[PDB]
Amino acid sequence: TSAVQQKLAALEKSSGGRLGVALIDTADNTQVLYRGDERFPMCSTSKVMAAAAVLKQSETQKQLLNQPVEIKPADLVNYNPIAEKHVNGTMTLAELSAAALQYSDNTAMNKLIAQLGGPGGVTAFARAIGDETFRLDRTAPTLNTAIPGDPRDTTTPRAMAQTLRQLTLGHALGETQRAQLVTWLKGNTTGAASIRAGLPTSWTVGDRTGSGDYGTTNDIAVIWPQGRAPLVLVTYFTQPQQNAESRRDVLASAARIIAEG
Ligand SMILES: *C(=O)[C@@H](NC(=O)[C@H](N)c1ccccc1)[C@@H]1N[C@@H](C(=O)O)C(C)(C)S1
Repeated sequence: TSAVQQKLAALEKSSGGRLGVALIDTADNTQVLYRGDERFPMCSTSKVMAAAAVLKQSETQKQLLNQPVEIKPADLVNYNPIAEKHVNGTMTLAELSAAALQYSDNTAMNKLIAQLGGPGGVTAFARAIGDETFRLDRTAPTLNTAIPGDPRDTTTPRAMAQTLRQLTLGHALGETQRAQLVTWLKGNTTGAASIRAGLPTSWTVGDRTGSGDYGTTNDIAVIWPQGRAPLVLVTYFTQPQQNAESRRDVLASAARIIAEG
């Protein structure tokens, strides 16, 4: 095991939880993995797959992103910071995708899922781009139960890192779609204390966070250092106590360790 893996193992030991990390350095397509093949609950990081699946649809339905979607009182769930502003009005699928990706809006996630025909349509898009690991089984917010050992709504760090690379830096999407996903991710507002907090602050970052029960605290990021090929970093973390507190600092610390090596 490398020096970076020993430092990640020590961070994990210090934290009392279970840490999964996958880095892809696209300059060499080298990988750094820590529990990279173990399953973790994705929580809201699954929003990237859902938004990208709608973007993939928009390659054929050219005006799909401007299609209005009604926001109704029954659509509201546990956390709806943007959609609650539009109850009994409408939001476009673009406005819903931005709400999901930039504010972690769970109503917006559910509208994306509905546009895809259910959670099976999100998983289908994962399989269509070569991700055999991702599975989405539930809508928001029950996809965040993060129960230890439950295979529902999980992926592995290695698989999520590979998928995030193909969506944002590869060509799993069309050029306008991929650029739109990059813009949305760069504009995320919920990640300041997660991967972003452990990285040199002249690196541009796009990321999507997630949180759930068992103190599950997740972040997935595409990172553009200046003068270097970009990297993809996935950091997943979960804890033994059902009511455990969020630990965004562990994700920052993992990113910092990765950025060193
Ligand atoms: C996705 O992770 C979403 N999580 C939830 O709705 C959870 N039920 C939850 C966990 C902890 C606190 C509140 C809700 C949304 N994304 C989260 C995130 O980006 O970390 C969230 C906490 C903003 S809600």
